[PDB]
Amino acid sequence: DFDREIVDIVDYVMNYEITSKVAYDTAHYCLLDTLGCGLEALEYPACKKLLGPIVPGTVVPNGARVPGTQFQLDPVQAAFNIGAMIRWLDFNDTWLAAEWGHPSDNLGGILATADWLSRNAVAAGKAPLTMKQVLSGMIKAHEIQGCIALENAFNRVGLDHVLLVKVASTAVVAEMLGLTRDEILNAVSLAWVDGQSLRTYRHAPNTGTRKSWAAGDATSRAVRLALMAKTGEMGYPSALTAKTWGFYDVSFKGETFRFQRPYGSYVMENVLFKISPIGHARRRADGIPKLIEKFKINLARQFPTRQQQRILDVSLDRARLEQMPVNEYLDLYV
Amino acid sequence: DFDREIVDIVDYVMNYEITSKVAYDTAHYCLLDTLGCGLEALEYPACKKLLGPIVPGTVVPNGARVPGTQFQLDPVQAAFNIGAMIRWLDFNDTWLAAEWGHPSDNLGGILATADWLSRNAVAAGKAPLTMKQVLSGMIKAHEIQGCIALENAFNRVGLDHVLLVKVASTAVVAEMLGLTRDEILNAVSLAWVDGQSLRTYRHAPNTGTRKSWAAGDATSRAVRLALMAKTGEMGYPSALTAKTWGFYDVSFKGETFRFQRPYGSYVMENVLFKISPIGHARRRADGIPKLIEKFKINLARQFPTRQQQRILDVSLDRARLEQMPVNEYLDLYV
Repeated sequence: DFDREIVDIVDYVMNYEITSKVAYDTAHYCLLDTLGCGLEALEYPACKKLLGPIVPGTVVPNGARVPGTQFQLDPVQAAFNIGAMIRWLDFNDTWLAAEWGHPSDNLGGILATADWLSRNAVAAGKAPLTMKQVLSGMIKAHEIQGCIALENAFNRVGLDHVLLVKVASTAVVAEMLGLTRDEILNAVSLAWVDGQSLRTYRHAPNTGTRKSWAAGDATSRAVRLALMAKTGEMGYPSALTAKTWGFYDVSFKGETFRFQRPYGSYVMENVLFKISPIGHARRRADGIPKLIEKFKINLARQFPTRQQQRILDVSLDRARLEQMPVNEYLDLYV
Repeated sequence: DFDREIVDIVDYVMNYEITSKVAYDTAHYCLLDTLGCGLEALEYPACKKLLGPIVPGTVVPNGARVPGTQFQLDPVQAAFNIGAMIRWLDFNDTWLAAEWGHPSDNLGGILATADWLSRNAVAAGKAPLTMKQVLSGMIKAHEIQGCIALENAFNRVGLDHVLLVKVASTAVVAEMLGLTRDEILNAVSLAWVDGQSLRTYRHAPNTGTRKSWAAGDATSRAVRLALMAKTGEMGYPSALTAKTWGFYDVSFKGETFRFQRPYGSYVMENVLFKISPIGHARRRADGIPKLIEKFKINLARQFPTRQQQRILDVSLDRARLEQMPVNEYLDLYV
């Protein structure tokens, strides 16, 4: 029988209905903030060298698109591309708690894997996904990462925070890919037994550019593992609480993850934005207009007028964007 | 300046010349033993559900072949396919020390990456790689994994042994791809800062089928990380010995990795074979004939007589095999 920590995630992602206008309206702005941050990274040859397929010239049927390019890749290599771009310059949204992290990093996994399912449905004459289903996964992915991060500090045990990106992404993407309770339970358990990056690359005298791509490697890892679950691959029920071998004993010094509050809409409502306080939740009437210009400036830097216009027409209206099929939106960014 | 542990690997892999007839002659038999183990796994739907490309229908120019199929993939996905097959049934070669492991698991990384570089060269009118270069990488990969495993037990710290597969493969592959001292040094350091799988899946009450594929995920991870290095990706010099953040402090309880002897031909010479002692190094006149039948039985179970024959004609002669171009051999297995 599965660790009750894993069950609480699985049930939240499967069954919870977000009813907060405030959470969706903020999800909307977090999407287009993050996307522009990615566009701005493309200016930088350190980022770009890490992008594309593994082997140039690969052809992937109905494969997931990378914005600002004409690449189309498998949902796993598409997720790392998007993840690494959006986090590269350290300008994306933020959540400071016991653990410090960037919940927008999960977009890579969610969005690459949502474009791919949409292009496949459309080719099979079925109904694609909508951009509303992506805010919805983004809200849920902020929640799971952010709530565990409130009281549980993984830096005091030597590990990088991107661990919580692995977990959050695997949970919402498995869903998502349309798996069974049992299968999603297996997928999340597989995340916990995985290996977890150190944070050596974040500190003097080893500070280095894996600080920029570590999160993108996690969200991509999430998608690889979710698709393994899709096959029927088994899970590991006592992955956290197992004596000697489980995660608590090996990596968290025998202590338990302690979660103060139940999962809801709490993180996306109160997230911080780097839009130069203004980027705070209470000052959103000052900060939202500053965000739109940042998004406006960044479109200008990869796209010409007409394109930057026709993207801005759909995007700056919450309805309209919500209703739009994800394959059709992401096309706008080629 | 790099941790001396990492330098000693890089230099061994770059510069060391194997002069031990006994090491090459054993390498020869370890290759075809391991390959036949992989062929036998294909009987088993648990294995096969994990194989193929991520997205059926992908086309990879000059892509690395998976024996017993017609698949041709990118060298990352090809390495996991081969790895997972050869280790699946727990019948491949073995090395028992302070740490227990299967050095043949590195064939996946070395071989998928060697078929790819060959195809490749041959498309560009250049000269391909030879089956002798693969025994030679196999010898060196047994050495690095096996020597660290002599005195350093990663199970008393909660981690899976496949850690040493990550490391060994990254090192020989990076060399095989033709990178510089500095670049292999960066690649290997990237392996150490990576995250390391637990061994929860190996023990009651969580024993499960990740016991079969954990190694194949490592050798594939090795190839992904070497090709990063290829881009110019930086390394992390004090990855082991860094205070607070390095590996020793976080994962090995402040203690140092202690390697008793210098790297040479020692592991492949003394490796154990599951050829039902007979599988010992001293009893090789009893065990070698038993090995050839095991190899013979396994060819019969995926290939018809003529093909079985024409594979057996090249393979059972050490010269003839040595001299044969790796793309051409592996074609024999389609």
